[PDB]
Amino acid sequence: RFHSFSFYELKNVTNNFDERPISVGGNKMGEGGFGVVYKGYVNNTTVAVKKLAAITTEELKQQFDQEIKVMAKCQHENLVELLGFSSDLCLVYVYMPNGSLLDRLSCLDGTPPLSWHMRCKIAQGAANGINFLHENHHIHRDIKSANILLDEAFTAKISDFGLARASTVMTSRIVGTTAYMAPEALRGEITPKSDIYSFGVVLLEIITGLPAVDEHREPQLLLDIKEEIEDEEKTIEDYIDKKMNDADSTSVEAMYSVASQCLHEKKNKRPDIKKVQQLLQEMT
Ligand SMILES: CC(C)(O)[C@H](F)CNC(=O)c1cnc(-c2ccc3cc(C#N)cnn23)cc1N[C@]12CC[C@](O)(CC1)CC2
Repeated sequence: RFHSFSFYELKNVTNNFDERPISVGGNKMGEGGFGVVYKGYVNNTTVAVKKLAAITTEELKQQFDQEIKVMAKCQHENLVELLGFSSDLCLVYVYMPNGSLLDRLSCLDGTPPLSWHMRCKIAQGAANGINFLHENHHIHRDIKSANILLDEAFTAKISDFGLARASTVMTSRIVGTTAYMAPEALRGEITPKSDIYSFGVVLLEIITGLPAVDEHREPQLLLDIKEEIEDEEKTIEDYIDKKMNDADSTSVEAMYSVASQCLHEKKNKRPDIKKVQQLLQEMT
């Protein structure tokens, strides 16, 4: 199944969890909401380790459990692969050579901008992954561009299943990234339709290249830009990412239409993941 790695083995490959950037000689490639991630070559396998960092110490460990439990039942080309763990805190995965969709849309660390054809394939790959999760009666609850990772071929892979749940119920701990969350999820509802809403936000990020939340931007919330388009003030061509030259207006408007259906405030009128798949497949 999974390999139980040892703590010290992870420290040696991470250069003692060197939080410095790679170009400076460290190992940190990024940080999550609940942990940090470093590169570390292990048995010639380049690997990303997730030293969790808390929201008490118990809950952080139960989410450590949930990721392992979901990753054992859900293997798919559009999901990340859990290689193993270190508990005596750490979750070991196959290193994704191209990081997160969020960082690549912002061209972080100097990576070239994504073309429209890569973005369309990434969206289809991400929807294909969410479809596999929803087919197995699992809800991600944190669909966002930072949790859509990209391999050497820019194949989209959904990651971070610590918040995942079995597949409408209510909870006492509202968790997630608010800039992506559906209104019902912000109140404590758990439904796969929230995943659809959050995927619509990612589709907006893909079209525009704008992060879902930007503190130095007006509007700060990418959702607040859809309404500015909807009330006819502007159009979606005014917000197409300018860091691409292979975008056609017919396909861009098709992905926006998918995003708009996904972003319906009322959840029951949002399409399910299978319909979102079909619409994204029709676009190409
Ligand atoms: C060369 C480049 C262009 O620099 C490139 F980017 C280098 N490769 C990476 O940076 C990078 C590589 N493999 C992963 C990876 C692989 C599996 C998992 C699982 C889980 C969870 N659960 C998180 N990560 N993960 C994450 C990575 N980077 C992140 C940066 C910001 C984040 O928020 C934390 C880590 C999301 C992705």
